[PDB]
Amino acid sequence: EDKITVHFINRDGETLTTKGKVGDSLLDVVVENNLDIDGFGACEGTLACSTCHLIFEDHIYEKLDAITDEENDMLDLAYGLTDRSRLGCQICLTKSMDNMTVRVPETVADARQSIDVGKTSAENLYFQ
Amino acid sequence: KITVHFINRDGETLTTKGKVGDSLLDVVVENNLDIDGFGACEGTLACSTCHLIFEDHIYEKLDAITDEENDMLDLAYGLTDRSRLGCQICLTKSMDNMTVRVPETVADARQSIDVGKTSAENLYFQ
Ligand code: FES
Ligand code: FES
Ligand SMILES: [K+]
Ligand SMILES: [K+]
Repeated sequence: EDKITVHFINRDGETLTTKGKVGDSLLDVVVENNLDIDGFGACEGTLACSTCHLIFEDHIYEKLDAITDEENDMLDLAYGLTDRSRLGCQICLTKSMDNMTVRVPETVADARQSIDVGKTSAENLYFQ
Repeated sequence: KITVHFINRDGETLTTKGKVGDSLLDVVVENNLDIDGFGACEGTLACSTCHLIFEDHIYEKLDAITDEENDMLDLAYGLTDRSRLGCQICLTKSMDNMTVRVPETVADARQSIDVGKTSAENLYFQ
């Protein structure tokens, strides 16, 4: 089976070009080529995190396998979910993906300006 | 067996009992507490779904957070200064009758899905 080219736009805004085998997941591509993306693929592709979140080009997105309920559950928890988002670890390379660009979106940690004040209730100590 | 109170996302209190040494994920799971989606990664420090909020005094004396826990706790939605990952917090006799809260998920917070863009341009400057 042949190899194809995939471009990644990093959170940094830097473009990484790499080559992946047809049939490999985009997570596999990130890992097997040791790309500079921090935090990506925490659950190691077992549909238990949202860290493999990627954004796809219009015409690639349109052609992706229908999203399973399982994926959708975890995709709902992706930070900054878009109408071109999928979990990269469920998306397998096809020949028609050659020279596509996917973007790695920012995490909740990148956007967070402050840590909230934690609280178990609004209840006044006097009452409690 | 010690008693823990969970304040659910609905605002409702669930009271349940856990063995010493069990994690709070353990407790949630073993007693089938209706908490949607809590502990996806089954306690392998690979999600943020076991996020819980603790009382001041309990929080302070919890086991020192590890880097592994902290990397994932950074990815929790609505991180608080009283937040930890429940799958890493084990019951002690001293925790009997404490209260924790389950914070809302990003999906609960969400009012709409955004427009996806691989990238932007301001061709006003071509
Ligand atoms: S790696 Fe965890 S869901 Fe894709
Ligand atoms: S259960 Fe996934 S990290 Fe706690
Ligand atoms: K905040
Ligand atoms: K939105």
